[PDB]
Amino acid sequence: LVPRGSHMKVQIYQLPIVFGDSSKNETQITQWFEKNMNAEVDVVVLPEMWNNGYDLEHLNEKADNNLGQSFSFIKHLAEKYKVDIVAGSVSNIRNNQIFNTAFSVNKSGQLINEYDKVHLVPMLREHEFLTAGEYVAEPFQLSDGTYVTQLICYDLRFPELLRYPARSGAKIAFYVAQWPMSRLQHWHSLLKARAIENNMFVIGTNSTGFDGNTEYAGHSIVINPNGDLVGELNESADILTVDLNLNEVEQQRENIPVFKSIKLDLYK
Amino acid sequence: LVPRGSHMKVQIYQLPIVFGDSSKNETQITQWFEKNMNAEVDVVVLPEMWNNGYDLEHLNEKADNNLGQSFSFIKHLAEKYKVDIVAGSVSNIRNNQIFNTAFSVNKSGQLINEYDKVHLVPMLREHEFLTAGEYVAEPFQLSDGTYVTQLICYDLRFPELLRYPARSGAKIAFYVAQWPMSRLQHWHSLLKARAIENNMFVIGTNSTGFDGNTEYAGHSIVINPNGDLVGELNESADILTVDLNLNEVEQQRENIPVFKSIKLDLYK
Ligand SMILES: [Cl-]
Ligand SMILES: [Cl-]
Ligand SMILES: [Cl-]
Ligand SMILES: [Cl-]
Repeated sequence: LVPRGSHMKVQIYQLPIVFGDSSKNETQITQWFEKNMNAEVDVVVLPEMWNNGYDLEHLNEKADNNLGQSFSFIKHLAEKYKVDIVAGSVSNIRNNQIFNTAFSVNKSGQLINEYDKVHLVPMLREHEFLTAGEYVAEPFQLSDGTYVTQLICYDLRFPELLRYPARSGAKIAFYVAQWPMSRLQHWHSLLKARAIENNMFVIGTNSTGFDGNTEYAGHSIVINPNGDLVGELNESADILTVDLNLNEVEQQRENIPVFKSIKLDLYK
Repeated sequence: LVPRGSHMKVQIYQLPIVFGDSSKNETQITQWFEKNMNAEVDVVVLPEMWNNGYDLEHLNEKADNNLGQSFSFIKHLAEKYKVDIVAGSVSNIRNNQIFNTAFSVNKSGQLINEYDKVHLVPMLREHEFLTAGEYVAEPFQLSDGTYVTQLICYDLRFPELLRYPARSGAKIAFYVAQWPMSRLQHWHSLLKARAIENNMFVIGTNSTGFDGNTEYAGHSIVINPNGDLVGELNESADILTVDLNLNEVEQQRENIPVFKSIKLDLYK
């Protein structure tokens, strides 16, 4: 053991999300927590759209309502294992509109974050079935007090969304995704730059497998504030356990103080 | 032959910039044009601060005044060699304030861009000598009509500065630098992500060698809209010649239409 206060042990579950089946998805997650959880794990990370996957045409019926089913499911697991869960995202109906809603729950079973994906793919029938988020991603604390941020899949292409959480003090950016195999290089390259430009840890938690339409990339990855690899996965399903040296954030921010030079009001 | 606007041949001059000596830097540049130019080259790119390098304490006496020396020097080369020159940047005085001023000149001797570096390096103590720019980087046209943008060194760490020129239609981002060897990984990782997130060509033109304080990386590179390597150099002083398939920009923008999803009023 290392004395507490400078590290965080993270498990990334690179799950093969079942197309349009919330009960098979919930069973798989329960089984992954049972097989993999230990007293030393601080945070578990789940991929994007873990309840129904990309079964967009059936979300009008299959999606959750006000995170009812998904929050209760995650709260039960968080409390049972006394662990924080950066609970990917879920297809969620709110006031007769379908959102791609990310959320996190702490070890005390409290909802700590809720965020609807701001950036819809104007190609992936996402404009046909989903509604774009109307709020920025806000920094929030994990159980150790560490400020973090949670963004979803396509959001990775938008450097603007991470700037506000980074300058507010966020130390870890959790990107939750179902990133295609066809754009694997983009996934690693963008996550690495998000880490460097904001001097912070970046965790990319991706899904894997084929859903009858799209082959997902797998290849979940952890990048430190310097842009160096902490740990990674391949295409196949598995868990990734990393121990993050949190001190590297303030160290990187002292060495390359980008936010002392930012010109917020100038950029067009 | 291919229709005008679909192709461009670019030469990148990875020069070892002489510390605080404008006359020797001009002699070296003239020698490189004489030795390297040919009738097929459309654009020549120089590194950042090519007149005095980083001799900050002597800029009050050594810097140019209102681009007088630098513009006349470059106008002569652009007109003699019938080529566009993305003239890196120079230490430049305006009303007793010293700027790091990038400029470009077309083959007809016209000044086509003037940009004062917006992001000064506090660790290099640039704020004690230089004045930060008051304007954004504006897209400008090269002789073939292609919209491009010119950014300086430390600007690379600020993703915001490239967003407006890219959404305005810029196809090439020219980053002109004196990037240190100690941050080589950051140079490659950031240039690659700027290309991907904006679906455009990125040309990183860097200096090389040792100025008596810092070892510069060299490693100039060209990245296509898909994030793939077009061409690159190593540490050594050399010229990089690349052929750009400009049609790749609009093709990439059609395939990954990020600016149809951008939420300009939302971001904090
Ligand atoms: Cl001027
Ligand atoms: Cl001509
Ligand atoms: Cl041209
Ligand atoms: Cl730097």
